[PDB]
Amino acid sequence: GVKAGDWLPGFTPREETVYVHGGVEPDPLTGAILPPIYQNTTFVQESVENYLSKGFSYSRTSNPTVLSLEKKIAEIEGGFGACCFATGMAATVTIFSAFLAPGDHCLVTNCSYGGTNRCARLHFSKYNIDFEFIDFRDPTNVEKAIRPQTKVVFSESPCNPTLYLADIEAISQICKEKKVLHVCDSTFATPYMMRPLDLGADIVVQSTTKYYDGHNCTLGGAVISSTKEIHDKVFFLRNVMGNIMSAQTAFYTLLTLKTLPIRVEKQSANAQKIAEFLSKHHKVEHVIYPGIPSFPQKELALKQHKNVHGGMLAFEVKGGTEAGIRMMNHVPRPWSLCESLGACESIITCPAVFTHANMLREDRLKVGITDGFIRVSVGIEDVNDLIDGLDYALSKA
Amino acid sequence: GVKAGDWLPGFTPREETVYVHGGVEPDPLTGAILPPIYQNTTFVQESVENYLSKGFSYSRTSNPTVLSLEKKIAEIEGGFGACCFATGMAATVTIFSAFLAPGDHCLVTNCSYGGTNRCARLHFSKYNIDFEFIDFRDPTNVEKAIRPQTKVVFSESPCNPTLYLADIEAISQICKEKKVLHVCDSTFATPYMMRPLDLGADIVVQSTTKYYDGHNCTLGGAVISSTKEIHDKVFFLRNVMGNIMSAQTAFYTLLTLKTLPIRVEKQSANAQKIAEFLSKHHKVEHVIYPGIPSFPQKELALKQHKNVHGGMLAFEVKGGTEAGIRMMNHVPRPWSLCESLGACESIITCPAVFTHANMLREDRLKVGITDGFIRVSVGIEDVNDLIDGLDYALSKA
Amino acid sequence: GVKAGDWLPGFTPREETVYVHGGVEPDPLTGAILPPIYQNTTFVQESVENYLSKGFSYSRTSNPTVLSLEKKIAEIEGGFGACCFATGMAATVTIFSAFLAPGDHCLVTNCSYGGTNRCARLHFSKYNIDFEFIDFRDPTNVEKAIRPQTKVVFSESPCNPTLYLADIEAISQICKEKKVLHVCDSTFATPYMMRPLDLGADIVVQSTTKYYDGHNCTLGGAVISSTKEIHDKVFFLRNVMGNIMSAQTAFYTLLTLKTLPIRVEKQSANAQKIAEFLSKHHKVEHVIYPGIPSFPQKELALKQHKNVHGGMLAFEVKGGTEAGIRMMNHVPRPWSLCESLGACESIITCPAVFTHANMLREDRLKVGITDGFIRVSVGIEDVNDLIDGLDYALSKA
Amino acid sequence: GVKAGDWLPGFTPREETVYVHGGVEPDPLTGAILPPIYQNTTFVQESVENYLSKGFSYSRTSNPTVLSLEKKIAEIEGGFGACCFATGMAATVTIFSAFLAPGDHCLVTNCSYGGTNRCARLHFSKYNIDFEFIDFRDPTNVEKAIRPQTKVVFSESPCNPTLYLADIEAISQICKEKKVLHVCDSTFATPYMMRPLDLGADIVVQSTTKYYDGHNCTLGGAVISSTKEIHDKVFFLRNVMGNIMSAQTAFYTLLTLKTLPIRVEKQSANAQKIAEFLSKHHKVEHVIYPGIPSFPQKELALKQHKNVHGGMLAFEVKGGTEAGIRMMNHVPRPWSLCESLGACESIITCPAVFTHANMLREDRLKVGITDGFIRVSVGIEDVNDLIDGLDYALSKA
Ligand SMILES: *Cc1c(COP(=O)(O)O)cnc(C)c1O
Ligand SMILES: *Cc1c(COP(=O)(O)O)cnc(C)c1O
Ligand SMILES: *Cc1c(COP(=O)(O)O)cnc(C)c1O
Ligand SMILES: *Cc1c(COP(=O)(O)O)cnc(C)c1O
Repeated sequence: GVKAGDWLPGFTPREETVYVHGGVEPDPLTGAILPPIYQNTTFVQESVENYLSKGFSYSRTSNPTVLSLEKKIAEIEGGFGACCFATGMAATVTIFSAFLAPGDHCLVTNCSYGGTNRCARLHFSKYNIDFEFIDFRDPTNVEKAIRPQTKVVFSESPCNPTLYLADIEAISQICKEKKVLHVCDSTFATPYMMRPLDLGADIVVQSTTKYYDGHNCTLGGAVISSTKEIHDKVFFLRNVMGNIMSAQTAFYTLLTLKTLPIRVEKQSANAQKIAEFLSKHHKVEHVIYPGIPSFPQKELALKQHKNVHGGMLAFEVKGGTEAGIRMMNHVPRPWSLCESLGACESIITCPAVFTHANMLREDRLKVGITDGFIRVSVGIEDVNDLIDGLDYALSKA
Repeated sequence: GVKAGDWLPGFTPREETVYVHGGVEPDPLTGAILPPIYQNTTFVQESVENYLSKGFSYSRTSNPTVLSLEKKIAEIEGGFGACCFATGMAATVTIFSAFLAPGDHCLVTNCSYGGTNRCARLHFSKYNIDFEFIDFRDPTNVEKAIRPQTKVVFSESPCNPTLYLADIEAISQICKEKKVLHVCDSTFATPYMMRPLDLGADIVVQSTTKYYDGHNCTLGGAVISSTKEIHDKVFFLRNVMGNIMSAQTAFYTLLTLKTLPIRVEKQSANAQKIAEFLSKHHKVEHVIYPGIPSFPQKELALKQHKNVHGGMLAFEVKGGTEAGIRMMNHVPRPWSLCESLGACESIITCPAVFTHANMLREDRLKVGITDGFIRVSVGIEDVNDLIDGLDYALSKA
Repeated sequence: GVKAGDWLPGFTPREETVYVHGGVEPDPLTGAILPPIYQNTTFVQESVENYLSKGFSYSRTSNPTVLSLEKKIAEIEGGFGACCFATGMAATVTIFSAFLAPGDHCLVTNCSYGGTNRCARLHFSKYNIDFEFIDFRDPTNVEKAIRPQTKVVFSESPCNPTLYLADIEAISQICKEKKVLHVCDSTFATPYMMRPLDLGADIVVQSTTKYYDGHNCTLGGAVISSTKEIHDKVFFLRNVMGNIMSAQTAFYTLLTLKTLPIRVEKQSANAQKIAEFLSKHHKVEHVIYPGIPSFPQKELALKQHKNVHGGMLAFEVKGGTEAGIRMMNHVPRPWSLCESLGACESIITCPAVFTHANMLREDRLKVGITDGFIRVSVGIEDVNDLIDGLDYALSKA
Repeated sequence: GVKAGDWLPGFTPREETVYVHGGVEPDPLTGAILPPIYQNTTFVQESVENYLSKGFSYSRTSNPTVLSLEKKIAEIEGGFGACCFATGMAATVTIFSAFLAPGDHCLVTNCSYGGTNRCARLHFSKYNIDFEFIDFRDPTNVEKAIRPQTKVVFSESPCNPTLYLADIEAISQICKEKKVLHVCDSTFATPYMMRPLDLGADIVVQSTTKYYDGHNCTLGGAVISSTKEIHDKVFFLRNVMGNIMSAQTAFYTLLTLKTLPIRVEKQSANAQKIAEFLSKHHKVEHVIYPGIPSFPQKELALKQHKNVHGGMLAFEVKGGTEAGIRMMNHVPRPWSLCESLGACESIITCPAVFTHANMLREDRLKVGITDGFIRVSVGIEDVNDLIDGLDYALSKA
């Protein structure tokens, strides 16, 4: 006896259906196909007794539009619950705030996002928290590096900007047996390519700014928790630290998430062809893309990546920094010379003076951010226009 | 001598690149990759002499965000210029307002969009303007129906909701020879499948609400003009009618247009599979989709449609109206029972009681909207969820 | 037995309370103190039978956020119902579209808003509608000018930009006995100063752009109807012409209307002091403000204006157009040299080359838009900064 | 030699002018009177050399709309610079994060905002930071409580919800002599009533949610710094914490700040009248408002408060908790029973079960939140509707 507005009972909706409809039904009051934007601070209570009977009191704590996005994200990432934040850094900082105390040790990937690296080194370390930056490419490095004071292992795959991979399943099995919390930043992957919670991760952190949005429109962060206990701690501390996502940002992201599968398919198809083109180019030294046959962690990429190998690639121009700068300054439209990634608009970044400018050169070269190192975020433009643009820039390099 | 931020001189961006970047450059003041939202009524003038030296005065006349979208839409549709409106109906009535006067004749497709039919019959006819509703499937019907008083031939392809095609190139040749304005409503097609301006149409009307948006988010209309003289007349009357698009709507549509190609490709692939499924179902009498062999105008569809056959399909359920209603009442999620189309969310409607209810039964049967006729807007959900839903709904009909 | 969330029975809330709370209760679903933004095209229906059971189908026809604003505006203006439009011109054009047909005569104030004047002359007159521009300052002029074909009398008070007044009560009594529709554009007045529906007007038209908004934020129009019959005709034709206000604009205006009383009180207090200052200035020829004792229609102003005499004033600089241009070019911040009015930001406009540039000089001088004629919209800045700015500009004139 | 669009050199705009125009000029590109909304994550760079030549790179670090609001807030509060945050709690925790380390001591008012109390006690205390809660009504309590480890003295005036005053000038003198940072939360005051930076405070924290917004529309926080050195530390850590305000929130707050003076004047006039009414009501035990003679700190209120005594008042209903609850349950419209304050909409709350429920009864009585204690946020409705509502509610207590 299923009528209009009901799902078929005992059917799990397929992946793409969840991206379109996840966590959202038509507005009960009006039938509005999209959830209305609760651009609203406070919620009126029926009485003192029925406090929070309608589930809302204050937008810093929870907001109906934000909760809709959180339900969708929790379904897509395969988690118990999600908390949405003003930014990805807010999401990351909340993890470090909640699960680390003075005396605690934290293993972080040495090729973590520059922001995650700095907020560990230049802030949370002042609370006598020891962050140790190690190579996550070999899971035994993680297992051997775990101390009695280790509370959190913070993986990132692919890594910003070197695109190093971490065996999330193998690291998760090590963290389970050692009773350590495994947090994974899968911003570069998206849940369409890799869901760390499916591979035994305790917590996933997303910069929704990048691919979730994918339109260079909004800042956003998400923490997706494997358990209620972890979710409740994140939720409690988000309310205290006042870094929740806004209703308007949640509305934008609810809209953009709908097309993430078709966007990432197109970006990844463009990225494959661009990586192949760059790998044949006589003025390109190295190309890094998980999808080209020369990728050093090809076997882990093939085990861990579903559907695609992503929109992110990196390469090095022959002739060091000078050639890198010449190319960068001569990369024409439709390319954009700027920070960020994961957008419909193709972006070319130089991580040395943009994103990892606060890292010492000796340290930048140690991790793999080399002299002429270019990070590329592939958009959904015609791939021939993108290759034309790179070919011109490389000719001028 | 071309640096970053410049297009290569003498090169034209390819189709998908125009959807991403068309009519938009980074903000000259800040470098903002997206153009800022000019949520702003009035513009300060440097002096009385330098009035409109910066190109803006009042947002009813023109707004920078709206102009950015208009430049993109003009590039995508292949027109001299575009004017953006609050709705597709606003765009349509501005055409009727500008180009028709008492004693003038207007030929309109008899299977026009319901609202277009009504704004003609129930409003503009009171100004002694003669609207004649004819079958556009045979171009010689148009040639033979044109009078000395005929100012506008108003085609729609595919037609709402019967999906009849009009030979835009043949009708354009007739209209040029008789020196009549050929206006084409290509809302159902999108410029990704068919650009009427490329086929000799003088004006294109779009409901940007449908596919341009494709997220059920905003109302909008566009008029794309072949010439400066037509564009200037539409621009002038828009300022008078006060039916310009808002900056916020234009920003939304600037974002959603970027993914129109990948959305329409996905919707069209789903539609092909759904049309094939319905064509073999014993409770389905007829299926209308330009991409299946049973389509009456397959020759014109193959000549006129680029890339895809679109996200719109129709079918007739056996057992007439009662069966149609029983089916509609039992169409489960992820289907939405509502008006509108072209969205990521799959939509199903019975045009007899929703959109074409003001047309008496005798005439709605005469045009092609039969008793059990269903209009289907295919979204980007997993096609197996959409087919399973239609299959269950059909079991109750 | 009144609980929290209920009004006291048999109590009419006072004026300022209606500006804050009019047409809006907490969201039934969540208790959200502000109504959520229905940024949404279409509404899902329960079944074919319960079509429109939740009151919404398509946002071009009606939207929940727009309906909330319409309820507030109808209460504030003292009307049966209100329809909100994309712009004030859209509201005006819809009145002319609905209530005028070929052969019909329409009496308009010769000092009507430039846009209203042009849309009558340069558009609707092509439908063989006769617009006669007469002096509305004497109500007997209106009574004597009424022909057998007169369907609409279109008053404006105060007039843009000359601030001439029309006796709305006297014109209403003439229109009732002659069976003619009385439409009043009270944009310049606001319902806080003058409600034409209270003075027997059949229809009020508002540019909500000006004072309703009062922040230079949004474009908007409102038609407030005295009867259901008139409201239903406006509503029907708004849906056909697709010129409805957007949910986002309605949300902005719901927010800004809350402070209209305190804004207009402050603007009017500043305007009184500025008008007094200008009336004493040795380089100012004439000052027009309904609140200064020299105002030619002082007696009608005192009868017709409640609370205030408005934020709009006008003056003429001695030395003709050259002195007018010198002053205009030397008016410093916090003044803004631009079009529009009614905003928190003080605006100075020259109607000759800004707003009435399409009117012949001989015609501009005939109506009272003289050589050195300045229109002033007074904001809520410190009046001493505004006077300082004018005094400097006048010194340079 | 000053033309239109320029401030007169050597003149400072007066108070109300700064609220309207502060930190904002017409858009240099278009002349847009309001600054456009930079709904935009990343900013394109001209070259590698000219990195940040246009002042922006990534919206987590800085955004043009947010910077415009920060310049306005810095001017209004009389600070070197301001940083804007997602919430007031984000602003508060950024102060604690930046200026406290393990072994450091922090003096906080014992009648602080509930959330501020909890973020100290239940989070930052885990970093071995000693928070001591003392009575700020006597400045010698602060002087005697300061240790060699004291880095921050965190005052709040008026205090939430008891409306106790702190002598900001006296506490500032003590803090300067002991070289301790004086941070003042003046959310309840607004800069229209009290600017702590003028009284020697090193940092001001604002919940812009409350009075800056005043429309129950947006969440927001501001940190206004006395010096560049303090500002740079707050700016740096905001980028790390990822708790910056969104461009859309900043646009809303840029608009609402314009009317703060006229809003607060109206709210304060209503509050005075409500406080006087409650002070004579037989069912009211105590009334707390700085503007009535019974206010314990009337001497400090007259010295410290400019223009008004604010929109916040408190009272104790006779018959303890039961009576308080019966009253709250029967407070009619236009009152709203909810959390938050400072809005156009009058708000009433029992802080025992809403805001200060996590504080055990023994301590909440010790600080001043008595059994029948009611916090009242007075809006801009007609005062007779607000008094009639309180009168009815009191009849049921
Ligand atoms: C961008 C990014 C972040 C930080 O997210 P924001 O939204 O920029 O604060 C964290 N991790 C990775 C991998 C990122 O790319
Ligand atoms: C929807 C539609 C219109 C009208 O557009 P609105 O945005 O709804 O006003 C016109 N033509 C066609 C073919 C449509 O589908
Ligand atoms: C501005 C104005 C209008 C037109 O309204 P818009 O919102 O600008 O379309 C009409 N009448 C008067 C008196 C006006 O001032
Ligand atoms: C509300 C409030 C805060 C916290 O601000 P949010 O915007 O709610 O995070 C801090 N201090 C005071 C005095 C407040 O009233």
